[PDB]
Amino acid sequence: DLKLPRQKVELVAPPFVHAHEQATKQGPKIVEFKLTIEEKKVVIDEKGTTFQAMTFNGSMPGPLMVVHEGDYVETTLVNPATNTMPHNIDFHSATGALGGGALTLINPGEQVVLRWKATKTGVFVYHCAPGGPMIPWHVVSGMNGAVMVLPRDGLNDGKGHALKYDKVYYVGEQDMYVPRDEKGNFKSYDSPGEAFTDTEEMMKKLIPSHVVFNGKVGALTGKNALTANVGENVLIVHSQANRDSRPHLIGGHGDYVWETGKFGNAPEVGLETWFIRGGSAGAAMYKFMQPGIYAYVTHNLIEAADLGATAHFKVEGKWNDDLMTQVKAPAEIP
Amino acid sequence: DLKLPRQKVELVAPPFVHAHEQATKQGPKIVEFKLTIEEKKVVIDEKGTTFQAMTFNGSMPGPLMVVHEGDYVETTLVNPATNTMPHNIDFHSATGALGGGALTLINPGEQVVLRWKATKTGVFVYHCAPGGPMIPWHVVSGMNGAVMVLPRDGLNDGKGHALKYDKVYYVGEQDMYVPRDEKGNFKSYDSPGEAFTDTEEMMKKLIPSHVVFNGKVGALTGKNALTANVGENVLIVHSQANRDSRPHLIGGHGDYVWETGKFGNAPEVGLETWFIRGGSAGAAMYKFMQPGIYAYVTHNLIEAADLGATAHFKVEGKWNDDLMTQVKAPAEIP
Amino acid sequence: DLKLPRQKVELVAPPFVHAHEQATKQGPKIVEFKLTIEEKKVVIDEKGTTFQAMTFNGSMPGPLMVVHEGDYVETTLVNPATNTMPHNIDFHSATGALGGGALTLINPGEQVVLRWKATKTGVFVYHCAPGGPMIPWHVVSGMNGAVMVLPRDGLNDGKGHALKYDKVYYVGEQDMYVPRDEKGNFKSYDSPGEAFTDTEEMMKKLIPSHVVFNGKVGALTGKNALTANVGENVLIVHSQANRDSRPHLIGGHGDYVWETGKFGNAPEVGLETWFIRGGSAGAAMYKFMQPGIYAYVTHNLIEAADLGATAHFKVEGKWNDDLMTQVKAPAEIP
Ligand SMILES: OC[C@H]1O[C@@](CO)(O[C@H]2O[C@H](CO)[C@@H](O)[C@H](O)[C@H]2O)[C@@H](O)[C@@H]1O
Ligand SMILES: OC[C@H]1O[C@@](CO)(O[C@H]2O[C@H](CO)[C@@H](O)[C@H](O)[C@H]2O)[C@@H](O)[C@@H]1O
Ligand SMILES: OC[C@H]1O[C@@](CO)(O[C@H]2O[C@H](CO)[C@@H](O)[C@H](O)[C@H]2O)[C@@H](O)[C@@H]1O
Ligand SMILES: O=N[O-]
Ligand SMILES: O=N[O-]
Ligand SMILES: O=N[O-]
Ligand SMILES: O=N[O-]
Ligand SMILES: O=N[O-]
Ligand SMILES: O=N[O-]
Ligand SMILES: [Cu+2]
Ligand SMILES: [Cu+2]
Ligand SMILES: [Cu+2]
Ligand SMILES: [Cu+2]
Ligand SMILES: [Cu+2]
Ligand SMILES: [Cu+2]
Repeated sequence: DLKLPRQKVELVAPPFVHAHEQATKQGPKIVEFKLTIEEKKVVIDEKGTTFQAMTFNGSMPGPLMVVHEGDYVETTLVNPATNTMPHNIDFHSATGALGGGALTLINPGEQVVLRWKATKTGVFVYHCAPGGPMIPWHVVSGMNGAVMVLPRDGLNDGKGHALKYDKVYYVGEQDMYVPRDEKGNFKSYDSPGEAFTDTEEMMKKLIPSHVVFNGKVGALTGKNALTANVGENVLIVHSQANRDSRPHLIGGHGDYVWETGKFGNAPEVGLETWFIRGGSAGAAMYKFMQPGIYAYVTHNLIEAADLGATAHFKVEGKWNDDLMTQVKAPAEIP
Repeated sequence: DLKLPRQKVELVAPPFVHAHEQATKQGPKIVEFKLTIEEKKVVIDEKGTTFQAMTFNGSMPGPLMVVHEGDYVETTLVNPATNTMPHNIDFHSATGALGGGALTLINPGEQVVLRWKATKTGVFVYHCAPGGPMIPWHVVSGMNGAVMVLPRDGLNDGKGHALKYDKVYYVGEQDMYVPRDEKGNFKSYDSPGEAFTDTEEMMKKLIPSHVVFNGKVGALTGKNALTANVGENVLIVHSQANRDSRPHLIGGHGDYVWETGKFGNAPEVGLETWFIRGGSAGAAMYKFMQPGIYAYVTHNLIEAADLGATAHFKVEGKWNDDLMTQVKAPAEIP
Repeated sequence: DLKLPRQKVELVAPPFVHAHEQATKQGPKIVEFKLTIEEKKVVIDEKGTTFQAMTFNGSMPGPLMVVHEGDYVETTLVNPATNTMPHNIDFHSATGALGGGALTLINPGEQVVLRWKATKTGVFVYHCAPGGPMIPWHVVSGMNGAVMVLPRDGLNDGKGHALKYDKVYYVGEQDMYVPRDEKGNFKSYDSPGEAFTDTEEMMKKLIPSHVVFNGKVGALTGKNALTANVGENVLIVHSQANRDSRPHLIGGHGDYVWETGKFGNAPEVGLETWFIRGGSAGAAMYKFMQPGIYAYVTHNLIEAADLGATAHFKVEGKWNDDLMTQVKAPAEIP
């Protein structure tokens, strides 16, 4: 029935985001995406702790999908025979059938094609949700990402002015539940199935062992720090499919923040810390004013420093002594 | 002194809400309600776990009371001699005397009559609050409900347009603390008093054993699923007297949401997930667009699927293939 | 370079706030503050539990600093040789160098002078952040306070009208992690260093032993209750540097609330309970309408009543029977 132009997208791994227009002169299209599920054992910390991950496209989070209001999003979800479990996909951006979950349950060896109309603007979670107790388990195993549905005129500040970002990053935060043995060491398992009983017992106690960005402690640091220049406006999309988070850019602010993540609402301005409700994505933009290192954290600092939830930005440019200066360096007290 | 017309309300058990007008041509009235406290042992899960509940009117949550701005709410609170503890009531909608708590402490065998003027619009928690450590204990035992104070002109979107609901449901969420024995089985107690010491020890550790809607796992499912038709605008009032929640309608949205619950503020639009602060009520309206089953959850999915916090909607009507369609059913990967 | 008038402030201990103007005809100044770090063992509850505290100026929270937009805040941070650890300061109000942390690390026996321009209005956290795992530890040991950056025209309601407070209080909420021995009694330690290993193990489990206002259970009660009169508009600044909170004034409301704490955004009106994201400050104003005792709590009532997080207001004035009245005192049920 639907006679619109088709456009394929090549997804890219987080924290990067596939190329897209903000404001566009294009009308509605069918935008085609493919997600291939991968179950795999991964390392999640600098001590070598392992984890039975379940992923869309091999990454935690799954990749960010970007479309415009009124596009139709046509996703081919593939569950190769090399996996062990059934999986599906639920888009919080979509209307009907449990977000798509009730139309996309696929066994290993199967694929399915779902299309949904992007009638709601904002950033939104997508996640697997097979049914029953499997729902939380697949999500906290890594099976979640986000989609961004932009207005065709791009973003605005609510107050008729345009808000154009120079770059966008997607920070997906993952609460992980890795059981410990009697010694107190993290356990390793041979399969997701074998991890399930211990993992569920821990999950129900509601305290994660690890809280990470991009799948691992330190993932968004060093060579893989986020980057900017003084003068650049950066959009940071943050998602958490299961548990609340409170993002904060140390040394910066949220100049324009949609903490509930939905562009039909004006952004708030000048925030220190914002709040991502578990089961949602939000977004914050900041124009960098100072060079140097920044940390981007959840501002439960225990989670940030001790459980994994810290990213870095490395920012180039000229220091602004008007905004901040060390008037007197450390010295002996007179 | 107060010479206004009196109107009695017949309260109904949640999730239903007693009949009321949205917009009204009535002026201020004294609206009369009766709440009768019931302490009782109840079953809270499908395994037969029991719980020493304390309730207003026999239900968890207590019933929703609905009035209009400027009405006077006159409540007869009754504590029959068949109960064991003193109780009172604190309305977050009311001004003075600890919400009414300091004027309503009644022993078993007593009743009291409190009147308060509804000067603040929104949905608000009411709860028992006897004093000291008894406050949390009575609340987490079930002694909480909500009141809705509507503008006399009904609801609006902040942007001069009316927002009329076709039906309203009240979802009260309850965090419950049921201790376990050494075996690991939930304990049963002969009285609230006997449950207190173990229950308080658990409460202070801040992790519930159960998180339920309408008093029990599965209460708002099956025969007791919530219902709608495509085209119907449904208001969902959600309260949590002690602990945060993050509501989400799986397969839908919050079209208009007052997450802080107060109608003097415009609603936010197009939300995926919203946030009910512990100690508050919020409200979300959605116009259903697709038939089928929806789940209404807190989007800590562990709480939703594993601890009890899932309701269903069953929606009748015609499927909309424009909004969503299964382009290709599950098939072998080529 | 910077040729502006200098003004010294004499800080005062919380919950009080140093004298300041709301609206002002002054232009930008360099406003000079001194903070002297004190490590000390303190008592945190009515049972005599002790705690290895680390503080700015001897208090938990650190004192509230108040300036106006466009002022330059010049802080002399002093770490006397009587302390054992290095410390620094990070202002969420400031731009660059990790909020100032990267320019203020001082060993015992040293001081440093940092200046930052107050370009963002609102209430903001400041805290120590030495590096790595020390960050959460210093914060949850007490090393956090707040700064308020007022518009030069004072506060407004977003809807061109001025919002002038008669008094302001600063409530700093502190999550504390005191380990227990095998008996189940709280442990005492001879130094912060000696407390670290046990304290960090507990911190990572994310459940505080105590949640207090102004450093101790009952600090803002009795002789030290907050006070007001009927007719007075009181601003309550609330901060939490590490963990969420949900403030509520029992028997009152938040008439005007900036829960994210930033004055470039209009306040919300008529709230029951608001939400302070961990890592932030917020503010609420209320005009008292009734005399008597109020409790100001976090509305996780377990935290409020059982873990320490309750303050009182004692309010003088005339009872308003229109707003609330006890129609019939407790009596036997007919
Ligand atoms: O930023 C959204 C916010 O801005 C307002 C204007 O106050 O509307 C702008 O954004 C809408 C959505 O992009 C546009 O359709 C509209 O034309 C534009 O003025 C608000 O209505 C909205 O909540
Ligand atoms: O929805 C509340 C929001 O709408 C505004 C208009 O932007 O006011 C409307 O609602 C008030 C409360 O019902 C009415 O009194 C008012 O007349 C109407 O315009 C806002 O002022 C308010 O925050
Ligand atoms: O309260 C802030 C809120 O109010 C608006 C008007 O709706 O702006 C007022 O506050 C600004 C900051 O103090 C002033 O500069 C402005 O002149 C005044 O109208 C909003 O723009 C703002 O979000
Ligand atoms: O899956 N390993 O690159
Ligand atoms: O601002 N840093 O936690
Ligand atoms: O209280 N039993 O219906
Ligand atoms: O959208 N469901 O968790
Ligand atoms: O530090 N004692 O007052
Ligand atoms: O309103 N008191 O919890
Ligand atoms: Cu899956
Ligand atoms: Cu979901
Ligand atoms: Cu009670
Ligand atoms: Cu309350
Ligand atoms: Cu320090
Ligand atoms: Cu910080």
